[PDB]
Amino acid sequence: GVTTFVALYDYEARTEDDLSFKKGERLQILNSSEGDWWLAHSLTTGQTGYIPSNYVAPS
Repeated sequence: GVTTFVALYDYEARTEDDLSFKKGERLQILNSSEGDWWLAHSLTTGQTGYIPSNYVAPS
C-alpha cells in the first residue's frame, strides 16, 4: 500500500515553498533527504510543499 502521516499541529507556511496545513491532515512524503524539513503532499487539500517533520506522526 501507501504510507501516510498525520499532522499533529497547525502550520502556516513561513516560506514560499512551504506547505500550510492544519492539524489532522493526511500527508504523503515525497522527499526527506534535505534535513528536518520534508517535501510533502497533502492528500486532504491537494497542496504541496516543505513541512517541519516534527509536526507529523505516523498513521
